Amino acid sequence: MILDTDYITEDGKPVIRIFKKENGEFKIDYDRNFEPYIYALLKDDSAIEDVKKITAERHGTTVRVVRAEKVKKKFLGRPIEVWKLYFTHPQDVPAIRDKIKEHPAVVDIYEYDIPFAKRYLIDKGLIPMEGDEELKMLAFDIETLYHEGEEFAEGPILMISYADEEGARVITWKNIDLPYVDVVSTEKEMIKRFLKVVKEKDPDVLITYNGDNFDFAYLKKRSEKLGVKFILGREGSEPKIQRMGDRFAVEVKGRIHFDLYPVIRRTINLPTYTLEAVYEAIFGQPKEKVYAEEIAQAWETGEGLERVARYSMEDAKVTYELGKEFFPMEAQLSRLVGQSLWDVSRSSTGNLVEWFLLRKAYERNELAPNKPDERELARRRESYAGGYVKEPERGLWENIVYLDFRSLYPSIIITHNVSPDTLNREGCEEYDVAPQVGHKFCKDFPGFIPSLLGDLLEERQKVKKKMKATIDPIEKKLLDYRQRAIKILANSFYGYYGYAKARWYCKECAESVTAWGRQYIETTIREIEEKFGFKVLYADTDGFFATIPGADAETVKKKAKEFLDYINAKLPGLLELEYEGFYKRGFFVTKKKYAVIDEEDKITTRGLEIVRRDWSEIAKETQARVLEAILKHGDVEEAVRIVKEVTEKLSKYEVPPEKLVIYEQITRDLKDYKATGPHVAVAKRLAARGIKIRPGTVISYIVLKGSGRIGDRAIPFDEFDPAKHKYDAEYYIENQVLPAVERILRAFGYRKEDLRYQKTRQVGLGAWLKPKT
Repeated sequence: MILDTDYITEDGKPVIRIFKKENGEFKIDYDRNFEPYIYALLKDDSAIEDVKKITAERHGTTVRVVRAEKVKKKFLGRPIEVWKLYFTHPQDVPAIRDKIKEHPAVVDIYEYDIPFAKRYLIDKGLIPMEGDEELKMLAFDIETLYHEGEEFAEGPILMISYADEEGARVITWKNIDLPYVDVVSTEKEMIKRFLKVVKEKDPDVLITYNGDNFDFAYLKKRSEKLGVKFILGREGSEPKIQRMGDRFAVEVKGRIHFDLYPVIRRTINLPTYTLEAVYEAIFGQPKEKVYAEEIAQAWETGEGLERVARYSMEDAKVTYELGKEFFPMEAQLSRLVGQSLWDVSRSSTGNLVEWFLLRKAYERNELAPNKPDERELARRRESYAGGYVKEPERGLWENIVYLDFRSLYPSIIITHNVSPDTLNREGCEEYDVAPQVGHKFCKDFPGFIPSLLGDLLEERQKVKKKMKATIDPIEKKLLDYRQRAIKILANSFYGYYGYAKARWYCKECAESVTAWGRQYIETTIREIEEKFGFKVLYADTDGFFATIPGADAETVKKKAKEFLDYINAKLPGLLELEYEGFYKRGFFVTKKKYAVIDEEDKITTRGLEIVRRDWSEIAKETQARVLEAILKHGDVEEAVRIVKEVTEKLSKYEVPPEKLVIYEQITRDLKDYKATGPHVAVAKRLAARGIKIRPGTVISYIVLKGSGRIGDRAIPFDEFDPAKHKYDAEYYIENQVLPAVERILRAFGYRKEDLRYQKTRQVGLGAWLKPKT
């Protein structure tokens, strides 16, 4: 299968490179005959003779149009005739571009900024990674000594750990005796060793968590100092530190640097993307806890090195796991969009759609619109949105069903043939009118995107069909991923329409789709209420929760499914409402905030869980415990009593201190946080330890009863000595526990003052509450 493509330049001529792995064998194919080009729409063909002579300079070398060829294409649903202008090197384009475009007979140019190595995949009709070649992967992580106040990588790498199917290990130059640890003499031999292992294992994939903006840059700066040639690429080249947004991204020629960060930060979303938090959100299991202080302690004390070496092998093992978890999925997106996994991996969904349309545009001979110039980019102001939102019936309800539309937006885009090339077409004989903004979309001819989406959804339904009939759980999961990639892509079109950098950008389309969305959801809610006696408890954009007051659970389910048949028979085209599931109870705080429980006693919440970077078990637990009382036991009063007891136990120091440990990923040097807060004290505590914690790291501390502002005295959990150190109950009550439960109970008529008894050392200072939460 094709892994990736690039090109090198020999004597000013581009040579495309195709990295492959066929029959478990690596190989690099070359192509010296691919010519870069652009299209030019002229007012009159006679101007081509002028165009064919346009010239530009490039490092003293004269750049010229190598050849012209008039071709017929489709653009904006109307046939168009433009000239395909060829050149020698992709980099000549930018230099000759502006001049050609400046010619009076040139209406304008197109497809003049599509990267050569991608243009190649699209044009040559190649698809990265088809088949199921077993790819060998490898993850790694490093541990470093922070030297606050100095240039990047001023301190040394103490450990380099990695993991794969053959287990995990740790290479280090510190004094350690563990079966999985390799002790070398120096940071230098450590790194070289690490480089010998990789080249040894010859993995096709290198897995890391945020390796794009740290690990590779660190390994590079250290190897630069220690005079080590940081070679990892099958090519023999060092990693390439290409920059993207305000970030960077590393690429290893011949292999695939799969950085889990961009990917995971794309799939799910939750507060703090610490590898710790992330890991658990994906496996519903705890990862071995972090001890940034103990690690830094091991560096200076030398005591605890065994435990620390164990933490690194853990980090690598976990990382390889997250990688063996997300790579399959990403592989499918890559195959679907038609670009490298390296690219698809670090791409916004808006750009994912873009490369898909470009590939389709080629296959269907559709000219691609250009990207918006700088001023146009200004003109494309968002601020517009608006899905149907119904203020919830607060309180506790039972026998609830969740019903939602099947791919609401795509379905709308398809059935109403919504796209730029169908918008307000002159002399249109058949058209649908957008509910709001009243744009007219022609139906005399299927639109470019609508047609594409339509095929996509049909391909999804088809793969699902084979998935369910496939008995082998192996190919089943494969088809499963294929089916999910399509979902992810199709769900990205609505967005793409209003995406500023979009070639096929179209505000009218986005607005109309949103407008149709509201109408359908509104139409469906009227029916279920007037014709079926349902009570819609909550609704948002493409789905709603409903019940039948006083009705049996079987009745509600049976009635809801009878409603589906009824309604789907009235909805136009692809618009369809589905039974998402059943819930015994659920309650709605307010729009976007709710909790429900299925017949498996599983609680799904929304807009209720944790918020910031500083959480604790005591908070996690108490909230969970509150949701259980209300939804499992169905007793709002047991929940309030639970908060009050936890409050009591905290004021009587009867709460175990390890449930009070606060974990926080620092975003700056502790030494430099606001004067108020525990950070400064912790910093000074660690500094006495001679420790310096690198921002981004996860700190573990406890707030104690001090002699100043509450929450201002805190120490790392390490130094917590029960006999000499007592925690600030007021801080855990007001800053942690209560804010993690105050909104939920407020929804049930309970004011803050009701969650803590009258005489409970109350300090009447709800100032400790999490700021602007």
